[PDB]
Parts: sequence; structure tokens; C-alpha cells
Amino acid sequence: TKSDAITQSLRAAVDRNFNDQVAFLQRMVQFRSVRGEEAPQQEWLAQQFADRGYKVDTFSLADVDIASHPKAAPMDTIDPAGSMQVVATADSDGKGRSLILQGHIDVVPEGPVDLWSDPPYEAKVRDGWMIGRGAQDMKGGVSAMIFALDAIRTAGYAPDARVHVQTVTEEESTGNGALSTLMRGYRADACLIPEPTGHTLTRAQVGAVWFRLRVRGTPVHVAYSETGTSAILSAMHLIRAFEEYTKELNAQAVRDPWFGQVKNPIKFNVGIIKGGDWASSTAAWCELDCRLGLLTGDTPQEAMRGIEKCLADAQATDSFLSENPAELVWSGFQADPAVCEPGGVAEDVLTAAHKAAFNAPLDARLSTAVNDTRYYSVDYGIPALCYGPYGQGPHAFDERIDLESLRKTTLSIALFVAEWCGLRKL
Amino acid sequence: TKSDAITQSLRAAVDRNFNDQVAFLQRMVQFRSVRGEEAPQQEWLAQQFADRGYKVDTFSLADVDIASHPKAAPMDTIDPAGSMQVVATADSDGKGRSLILQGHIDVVPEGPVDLWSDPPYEAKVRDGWMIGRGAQDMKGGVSAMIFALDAIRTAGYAPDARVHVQTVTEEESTGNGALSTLMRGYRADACLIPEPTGHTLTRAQVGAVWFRLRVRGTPVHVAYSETGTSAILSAMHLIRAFEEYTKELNAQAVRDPWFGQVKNPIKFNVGIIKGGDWASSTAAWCELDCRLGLLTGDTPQEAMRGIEKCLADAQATDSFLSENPAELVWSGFQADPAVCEPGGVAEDVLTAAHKAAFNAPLDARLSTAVNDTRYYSVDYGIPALCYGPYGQGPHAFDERIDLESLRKTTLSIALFVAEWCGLRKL
Ligand SMILES: [Zn+2]
Ligand SMILES: [Zn+2]
Ligand SMILES: [Zn+2]
Ligand SMILES: [Zn+2]
Repeated sequence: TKSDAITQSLRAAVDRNFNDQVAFLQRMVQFRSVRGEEAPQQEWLAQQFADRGYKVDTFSLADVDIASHPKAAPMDTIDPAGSMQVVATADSDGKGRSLILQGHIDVVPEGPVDLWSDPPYEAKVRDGWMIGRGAQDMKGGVSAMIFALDAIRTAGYAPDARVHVQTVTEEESTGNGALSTLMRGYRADACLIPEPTGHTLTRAQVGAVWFRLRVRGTPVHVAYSETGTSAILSAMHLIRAFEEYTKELNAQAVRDPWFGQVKNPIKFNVGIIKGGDWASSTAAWCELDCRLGLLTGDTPQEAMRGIEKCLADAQATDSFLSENPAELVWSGFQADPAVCEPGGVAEDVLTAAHKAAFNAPLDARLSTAVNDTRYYSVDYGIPALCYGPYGQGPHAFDERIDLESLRKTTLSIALFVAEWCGLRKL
Repeated sequence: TKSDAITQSLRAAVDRNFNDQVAFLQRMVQFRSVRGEEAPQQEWLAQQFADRGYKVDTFSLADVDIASHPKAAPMDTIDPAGSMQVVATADSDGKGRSLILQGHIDVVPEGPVDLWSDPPYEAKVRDGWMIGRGAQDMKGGVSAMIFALDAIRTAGYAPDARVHVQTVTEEESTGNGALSTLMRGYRADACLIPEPTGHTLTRAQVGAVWFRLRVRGTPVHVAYSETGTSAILSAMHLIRAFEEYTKELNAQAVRDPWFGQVKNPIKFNVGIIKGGDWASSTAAWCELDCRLGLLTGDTPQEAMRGIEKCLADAQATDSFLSENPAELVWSGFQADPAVCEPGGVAEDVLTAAHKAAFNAPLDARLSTAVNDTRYYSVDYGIPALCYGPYGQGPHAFDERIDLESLRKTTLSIALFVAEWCGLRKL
């Protein structure tokens, strides 16, 4: 009765504030916070936190000397001094369990704007969905965690333990934002990141390596092409080589504890290609930006050695590459895989919070995408939960988030905070 | 003999003026007259022609309504109103045969500047060679044609017939600059273009078609790669299809009366590639700029239909393309092949000039590259000769011209003009 009344009041608070929440998310989605362009979104979030009475700490990857940590990933052409993190702290003298709530506010490129059916940064709301780049992955989740805490406040309460609310860059490229919050000093008894898991807990997740191949060739006139080579055709040779390696890796994936019975869990992608200068000249250069997954039994340095070996073996079978060996650039992720070890108390609390919010059991799922919980649990021994709202089209056209999923997910997170941290009268 | 005397005075004249010729050529090479950026080079040439007493006509592709000609080729992103031609005319009441001397002053992109051993637009001279983009192809030949006429003047003569000296853009991409000189009204009893043929007459030359393939595909999270498709992988499928088609075309090439015994005379090249947005997103787009040659019995229209069919056939067999057909864009050349039929009087005169200058018989060769002689002969019935100096590396790193060759070729052209046009004493 005591317990049901507090729950029914948080539910009330979440509904009361929900119209504001959707507006809040729309504003976020309208920030085109692609890589390198996140500062305005973070400035806004900082002021939003200030408005709610949090102590606010904003700092860059350079402020914590990011490259000094062995798990920091290389930053390619992006200046670490411009890559901004925001951590809001509600301090407390309470006896409950402290919590980190974290989400990323970087979003992946929208792609060809003409292929979206509603514009990617307008945040059009339609038939109970909001369409936008970042709406699902993961600004929706970010709105859910902030408003979970607003709901507790609206209901007349405050968490009975220290809480940090973290908004980070670089999740989609390195993970260095998440890592920097830990380098900066922030700890808690648990961490929850509301990636768009469709109301599931991510039980295990792959890691990943980003790498760029820079290929040369011997340019000649097309008329004399046999006397030269093409860097673009040689790049294609390497793509085929990496595809074969990836098939070999997936044949071995059956030995993995968690992903053993999943079909082709290791994914290889050539995401960006550029090369050549002239339709009637042999291409002298070609660059490929790639990604390769790794499983729970692998480390990134093992996967990097494997990548180097695959490339070394493939250079020998191409004439242009025997005279012009391709350069390998570590261009981003060197990311650990992670497991949410079953049987933890944090998961028990989320199970009960989920039950109350969705009137269903909490399902666990595998993920062939990376997420930032890995830093919290692998590197800092913090129980970490990846769990969030439902939507469609991450990294795709017409990415969209289910607004009723979001309401329920916001409630679930609020209920989680209440049990995990405990409540006190505001 | 009297003809031997005139030849010796022309030999002396070319030698006297050669240091000036080299400085003139260096200045030309120092103009980075890549496509769209040729106007300063043309403004300088116009003035150099005015300084020599020629009547000078400069006009753009727009000024002749280029697109109105059936042999005009598409201009892609390049504004015809800014593509400048220069035609210098030396009128005569003489009874000799009139002559066009023509060269292109557009140069192909230099490619990775760090892979040149001497910078591409510095025109360094070392060990009897000049290194530079355009030095061989074909600013060298332009200097030769200009200084051949300067030698005739130095020796105390003028050509005894009308001469037009033409410098044009667009040879490396469409041929529209050459065609515009003819649409403007310029005619003569013969035309000579000093492409760097290594002191050979080009007997026959391929045509060519430029085309761009614009792919789509369905972008997803690499994590769910199989859910979607890669536009990059689909572009590769098309490249393979065009390579197979080119193979079939070369199988049929045995029936060409000029190229029938050449191995692989038809060349396919993918010169430029761009695609995708993100290492961890499936590529939604990919664009390829290509070139395909065609042989002397083929027409550009027929080649174009063949390219369209090859593409149509290949769309069927790719998943992403089966639902997202790639678009073909005509991107430049729609260039006729050409033949310099043997037995012509112009060739006889060139043969004599060549023997006098080089003490060697004139060899004739086949070319697997297009040149602008096609318009003069095919479209306007003007006997046209492609013949010029020796170098190395057209469209390649460290393009260079042999200065001893340049000097002798300049004499050869002077001797050709003297006999073709006749000479009168100043
Ligand atoms: Zn995410
Ligand atoms: Zn993502
Ligand atoms: Zn040329
Ligand atoms: Zn050329």
C-alpha cells in the first residue's frame, strides 16, 4: 500500500511531465550533434541541468588527458579539446545506493537527406512515433533518464543517495566520452545507460575495431592501364580478403560462450570509400574506413593483430600492393566486449522496476553493437545495465522512437532509481 | 640544294630560340590549368599571340552555343561560359595550303602531390628533361607549334597561306573545345595537333565514353548488416560486370581493321569513387566515374547503348540494386574513334619534314587514347595529323618531356609548315 502508492505517484508524475518531455526530446533532436559538432547540444544540456539545481561539471577529453588511459581510442581528425562532456551531480547525505545515469548525445550521420520521408533534424511527431536522427539512438533514452529524475521531484521526493547524470560524446566512434567521465573521478554503486534496447537488458555485447586502409597504385593513362595498377581495384582486393577473414572468424564464433549459437555475430563493414582523381587516369589512391566486430573471449589488441595479419597476407597476392603496400590506420574504436553477469542485485532491482512499469518479465538479449557500459564494468568494476526504450532504424533512414515505449521506459527508470537509491521527502 | 638551305636556316633558328622556348613552356606548365581553371593560362596565351602580331579571337563554349552540335558532349559540373578558347590567325594572300595548328591547354589532375619527385607545377628542368603536369601532354607540343612559327619568322620568312593557331580547353574530358573552334567557323586545308606521340603519326585511335554510376542501397547499423545492403558492395558488383563486358568486347576486337591484332585495345577504368558516411553504418550511396573505349567501327551511340545494357543486366543480380536501380549519368566524352587514312598529301609532307628533322623514317602507331583530330577530320573533312614530341608519364606521377626531342619536333613542325603553307620572304 505504501509501496504501490509511491509507484502510482511516480507514474502520475511521468504522465504530468510527458508533454514537456517530448518537447525536450524534440529540441535535442534538432541539435545536429554529429561528431565534432556536439558543443551546442552540451551547452544546452548543461544549462538545463543547472536549471534543475544540479552541480554541473563540463570538461573536454583533453581536460582529463584522454590518451593517457590504455583503453582510450585514437581520435583521427577530431580535436579532443573540442569534445565536451557534461556531468550533473545531485549530492546527498542519504544512506541509499549511489547511481550513474549516462547517455550519449553524439549521433551518426543522417546520410542522403532526400531519402528521409520526414527530415532527420525536424523531430516530426506522427502516429505515436517521433522521427529523427538520434530520436531512438539515443536522445530518447537521454530524455528518459532526465525526466525519470524530474518525475521523482514532481512526486514530492528526491533520491536518497548521490546521483550523477552524464551526457557524453564519442560513443558512436571511440567510447572516449564515457571513459573520460571515469577518468575525471566519477564513481557510483551502479550505472544504467538507456540505449534503445526495446525494454530488454543487454546480457552480452560485442566489441569492435575501427580501421582505415590507405591504398596506393601506379597511375598511368587509361589507354596504357596494363603498364600501371589501380588503387581502387587493389582496395577491392582487400575488401574481399577481409570478407573471407570475417567468414573464418564466424566459423570459429561457435566457440564463444554467449554468441556461440548466433548466426554470423562478427560483422565487417566498409562504411566510407574515397579514391582516384580522373575518369581517364589510373587511380593512384583509395581509402576505406572499416569496422570489424569481436566477441566476448577476444580483446581489441588480439583483434588488431588479426586485422594486421589479414592485411599482410592479402598484400602478397596483389601486384599493385606488392609494390605499394597499403597503410593501416587505427581510426577509432578499440573497444572491449562486455557481459552483464547474471544474478546481480542491480539487475534484480531493474527486473522489479520493469515488472511494475510494463507488467511483463524483463528479457535479456545479445548485442552485435558496442555500447559504453563496458568502461564502467570492465575497467572500473561498476555494475552496469544497458536498458532503454523501443524504436526503429538506428543508423538508418527514418530512425524513429515509439512515444508510448518512451513513457513506460521513463517510468521504469524512475522506479529503478527509487528502489536503488531510495527516496526522501523533497 | 635550295630546300636543304632553307631547312638549315630553320634548324639554326629553332636552336637560336630554344632557351626562350623552354622558358615559355616552363611558364605554361606553371599555370595549374586543370578543368575549370584554364582562363588565366588562356589570357596569357592570348597576349603572347597578340605580342607576335596575330589577330586574336577568344570565346567561350557558351559563345558558340556548344550544346547545339550533335557531337557536343555533356559538361557535368563545369560552366561552359567559363571555358575559354583562343584562336590566333595570321592572314595571307599567298597561294599555299592553309593550316590549323591546335593544342589543348587543359591538364589532368596531378594526383597525390607528395608522390611527385619534383613538384607538378614548378616545371623543374634536370638532365635534359622537364618535369611537370602538362609538360608532355601537351604544353610541350603547344610550345613546339608556336615556336615553329617563331623560327620561320626568325629565319626571315612568313607562311604563304592562312594559319590559325588554336589553344583549347576540354580535350581531356569532352573534346568540346576543339569542336567549338569549328563551330566558330575556323577551317583550313589541314590540321596538326602535337600530342606527345613520340615523333610518330597516329594512324588510328579509339573513341571513348565517360559515364558515372550512382548507387543506392539500404543503410542499417553494421550490427544488423544483413538486414540492409551496402551501396559500396553493389558498386563493386557493377564494376565486376563492366570488367566482364569489357573482356567480351576485347574478344570481339579481332575484327577491327586497325586494332585487330592488339591485345586488349578497349580499356575500362573506374577513375573516381566516393561512397558512404560512417564506418559503422551500412553505406547508403556510392558513385563511380568511369571510362570505356570503343573501336574504329563502333560509334559512341552504339557504345552508350552497350553500356546501358551491361548495367541493366547487372541490376537484376544484386539484392540492393534489384530494389534500388543504379542511375547512369553521361559524364563527359562521347568521342568518335578516328583513322588517318594512309596515302594523303598532308602525311607525305609530314613524312618529308620528319625525315629532314630526325634523319629517320616516319613511323605510324595506334593509340588507345582519344585526341581532338577526330572533329577536324570526321565532322569537318579537314585532313588531320596527330604528331608530336617524346616524353613519359602522361596522366601519371613525374610526367616529363625530353627537351632534345622537343627541339627536333619543333624543327619538324617548322619544316612541315614551310612546305605545306609555302614560304614568302619578309
Ligand atoms: Zn547508441
Ligand atoms: Zn549507435
Ligand atoms: Zn593530350
Ligand atoms: Zn591526355
